[PDB]
Amino acid sequence: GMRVGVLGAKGKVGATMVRAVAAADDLTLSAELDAGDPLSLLTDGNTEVVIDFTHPDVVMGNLEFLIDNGIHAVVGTTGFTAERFQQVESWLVAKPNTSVLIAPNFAIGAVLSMHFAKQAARFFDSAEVIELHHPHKADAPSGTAARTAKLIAEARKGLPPNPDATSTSLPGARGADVDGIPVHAVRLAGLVAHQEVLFGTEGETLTIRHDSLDRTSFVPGVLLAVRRIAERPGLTVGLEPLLD
Amino acid sequence: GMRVGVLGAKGKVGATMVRAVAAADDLTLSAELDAGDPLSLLTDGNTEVVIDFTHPDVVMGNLEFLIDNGIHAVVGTTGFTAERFQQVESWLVAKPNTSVLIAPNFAIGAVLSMHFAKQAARFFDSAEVIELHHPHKADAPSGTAARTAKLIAEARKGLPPNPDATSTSLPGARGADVDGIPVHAVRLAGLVAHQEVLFGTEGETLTIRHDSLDRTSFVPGVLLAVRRIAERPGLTVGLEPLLDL
Amino acid sequence: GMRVGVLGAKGKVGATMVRAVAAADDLTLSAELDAGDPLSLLTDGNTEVVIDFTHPDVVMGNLEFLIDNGIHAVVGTTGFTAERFQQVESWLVAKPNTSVLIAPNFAIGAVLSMHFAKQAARFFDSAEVIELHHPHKADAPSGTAARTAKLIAEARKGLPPNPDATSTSLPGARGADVDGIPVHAVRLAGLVAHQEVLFGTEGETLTIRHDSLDRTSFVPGVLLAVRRIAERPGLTVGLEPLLD
Amino acid sequence: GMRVGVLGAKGKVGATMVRAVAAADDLTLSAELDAGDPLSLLTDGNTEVVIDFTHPDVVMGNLEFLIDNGIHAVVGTTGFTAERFQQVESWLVAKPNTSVLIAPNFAIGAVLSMHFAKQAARFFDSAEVIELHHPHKADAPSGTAARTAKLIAEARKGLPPNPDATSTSLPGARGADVDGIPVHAVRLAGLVAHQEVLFGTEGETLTIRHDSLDRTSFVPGVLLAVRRIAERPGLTVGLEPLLDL
Ligand SMILES: NC(=O)c1ccc[n+]([C@@H]2O[C@H](COP(=O)([O-])OP(=O)(O)OC[C@H]3O[C@@H](n4cnc5c(N)ncnc54)[C@H](O)[C@@H]3O)[C@@H](O)[C@H]2O)c1
Ligand SMILES: NC(=O)c1ccc[n+]([C@@H]2O[C@H](COP(=O)([O-])OP(=O)(O)OC[C@H]3O[C@@H](n4cnc5c(N)ncnc54)[C@H](O)[C@@H]3O)[C@@H](O)[C@H]2O)c1
Repeated sequence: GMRVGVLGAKGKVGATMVRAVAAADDLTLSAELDAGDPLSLLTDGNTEVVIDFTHPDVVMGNLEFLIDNGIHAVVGTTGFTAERFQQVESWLVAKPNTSVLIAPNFAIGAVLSMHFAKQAARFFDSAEVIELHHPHKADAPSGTAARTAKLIAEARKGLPPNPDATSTSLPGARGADVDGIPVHAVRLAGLVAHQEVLFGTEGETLTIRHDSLDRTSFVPGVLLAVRRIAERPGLTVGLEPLLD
Repeated sequence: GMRVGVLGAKGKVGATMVRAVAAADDLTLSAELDAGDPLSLLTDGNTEVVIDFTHPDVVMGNLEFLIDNGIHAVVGTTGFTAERFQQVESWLVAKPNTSVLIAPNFAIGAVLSMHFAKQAARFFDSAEVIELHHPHKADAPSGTAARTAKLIAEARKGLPPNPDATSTSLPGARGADVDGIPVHAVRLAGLVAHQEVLFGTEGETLTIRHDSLDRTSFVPGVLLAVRRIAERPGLTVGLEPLLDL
Repeated sequence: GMRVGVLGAKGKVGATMVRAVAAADDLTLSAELDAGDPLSLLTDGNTEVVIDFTHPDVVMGNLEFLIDNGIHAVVGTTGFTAERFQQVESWLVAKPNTSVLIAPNFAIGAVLSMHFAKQAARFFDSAEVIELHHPHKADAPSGTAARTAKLIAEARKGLPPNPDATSTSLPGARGADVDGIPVHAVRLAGLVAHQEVLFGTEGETLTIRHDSLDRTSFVPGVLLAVRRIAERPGLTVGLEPLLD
Repeated sequence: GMRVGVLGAKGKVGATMVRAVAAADDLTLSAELDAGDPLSLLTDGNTEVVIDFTHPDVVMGNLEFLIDNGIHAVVGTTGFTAERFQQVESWLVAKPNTSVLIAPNFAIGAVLSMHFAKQAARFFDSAEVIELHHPHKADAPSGTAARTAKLIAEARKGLPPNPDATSTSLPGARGADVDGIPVHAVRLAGLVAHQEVLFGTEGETLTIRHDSLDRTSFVPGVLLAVRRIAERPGLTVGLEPLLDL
């Protein structure tokens, strides 16, 4: 059984992961840190892997310590840039046996969904994204939808644009344009989080739908990442490569 | 056994209805007119009901003749304004046994779907419409989606608006506003014509989806209208009242 | 504001309805009874309407008292037969101003869904039902699905059967037969309760889908019934007539 | 620029592929054979690739000739057993530059859908397949659904079975069992061919849906196979490996 530490243990996600690690028989909780706890608590407790959902301003310092001490890191904290990835990559040159996974989404369905979308995108004339959320959601479209449409568009570099004969419309009917890909945002009481990618070509359509029916649906992807992170030395960006 | 005439018999929809009337055992084709044929061909053939898919510039003159001679009319021709409806209603006062049905949708699935949407609308916090069509379609949103959202909005008079906390958006993300109801138009190769109405309230959602997989799916609604139109004297707007719901 | 009592106040549903009535500004909780409390508590507190989710063995006695004292009843308790409806009908002859609503389902979406299904059934060649539930569900198909298929079949009396050319099949592929209507039951981790009715005819299909994303989704139908029950004197069976 | 022959040129699928090859600018029709035409017509016309949709009783003899003369083969003909596959593999050892693709589905949407299903299968507690077809369909479940469920089951070797507390059921409610995966077959007028794979785990679900709205939707997959088959020497089973995923 692996020894797992949690950074950000009192936060919304951290406290959830503490409970998840305690429930899982194969993972033993080795340390549980929040703000102001020294990172040496992780080595004092023989931690092998850490789950980090902290804050963009502290995650770089934490990562330096972790990599330095041979502690694998599963990181959900956001605010990662190209420069930050570089820096992490450089720290790992010194520590070739250490694995760091930095991912913006740990829901397995969402991760598979994005990957399927990217793989299918080149074979169809048309692609559109539809996302549906509860009406308390502030941003339209969602981050996941906009990220998905950007991947689709990138996979479609050098294909013709979506065919569209629209010559009379009310404004807004055709959705938002995200790198040439229409994205539609439905806001409906009674929903949680849902996303459909639609692909079409004469004669056939393909749809990939992800439905998240509770806020904690990301937990198994984080546990999966903890159980597998050591299979890939160095930096992995996104959960997809651990899934393979 | 009914005697049925078709006006617009060489058009896309007219020629299709000619074939449909000929196939149906209980309906006899009595006349088949296109542009330049005199309307007296209808009475020379003892027409009881006419199916009219012509053009907004000729339908009012055809209707006057039909109503005047007691010939029931099933009309799919568009461009009908509130004033034109009022005018047809006024002609019928003189001819109280004549029936005229004017309808923008004859597909039974689409008609049912609109009627369900109107009935469900008062009972949910949220309503939205999604329509999906082949990418050769000129208008967004479609006439059917816009008409549906208008019915939903009318059924929701005096309820709060759709709840929406959206404070950051890219333009167009939330669709087009049709009388307070968002409408989203997907344009996708490989589709024909598709519409979903979504209703929601905390804890549950209800969805009504109509899929039309061929362009002639409207034919049974028109035949149904022809078979039933005489049951309702006067002007009927929309196919729903003849459905006997 | 109406004065509402709850019978079965300590039960799963009752305790939920107590909270719902207390939250609603227009409804004032007048009495809150469980097993062993005398029904005179309802009249002592000037109750106008009672919500009753008790048990089939006690609901008939409760109903007699309620009807006798001019207290409208919204009843979710099950185990109602033709004889029991008759008996209720006869008690109401004496009390023509009293309203009693007995309903097997208070989720508005489920009630509308069944009604739409019944109204559409005669216009299509084919009808099938698909229901999807979490895998902890004991019964397949669900009660709602089987009830829905029976209504569809009744609305289809005197039409031809569903066309089906199936001549080679694995057994079970075509679902369960409920009065000539195929019903399919999906059991999937991550679902709550979902039902689709599918109708088809050459050239077109119509689908009516109900999704319940939490166990308390019936609450607004019960509150709706409490707010409207007085609009119909006598016995109403099912929530549909109050919706109209 | 490739020279493409069609075997089975008068059949339903063969005649359709003849027209598709003629329309494509980069493929030249080199020969067009039906039953009773000698195979030497293929070599007399300098055929590089053949599309074969014939009949399980003739395809093995055709394949022998093709492989022997270095002609790549894209084969949609069914009735291929494990032993026949092994036999084709054995012929190709002698002809290491020849490529043969044998595939039960050429619709790109269907092929992708199966591949996604296989990739998602290990990561969810539950998997089920729903297929929907027009009511003239003879087999339930369809070959595609059964093949899909078999792939899912194989990807799930060594995981627990689908959780299911069902203790009371009407027969058939839970579908057909195909290697531990429930498959449900809907037969509905107005449909063509449709398949959904559903995966679930506490808190989330993932659905992959393929809709084919016409019977010729397989044509681009066959053309894609013809254009790429030479990239993979030897026997390829299924279209997926040529998709370059
Ligand atoms: N990738 C994903 O799937 C995903 C999903 C949700 C949230 N997030 C991200 O994860 C992060 C956490 O989200 P949250 O909602 O739980 O935030 P939160 O503010 O509720 O929790 C963060 C916790 O980290 C603690 N913390 C801060 N600095 C620390 C340090 N140096 N050492 C130990 N603990 C420290 C804080 O005291 C706090 O308790 C955010 O950056 C958010 O954007 C990612
Ligand atoms: N129609 C619907 O939508 C729907 C939905 C769920 C449950 N139900 C039905 O409603 C009933 C209640 O369900 P539950 O899960 O809350 O059951 P429960 O056993 O949790 O609650 C029943 C409560 O009623 C109380 N009770 C019994 N006799 C009483 C009396 N004479 N006076 C006052 N209280 C009394 C019990 O003490 C208990 O607390 C069941 O019959 C069930 O089948 C209906």
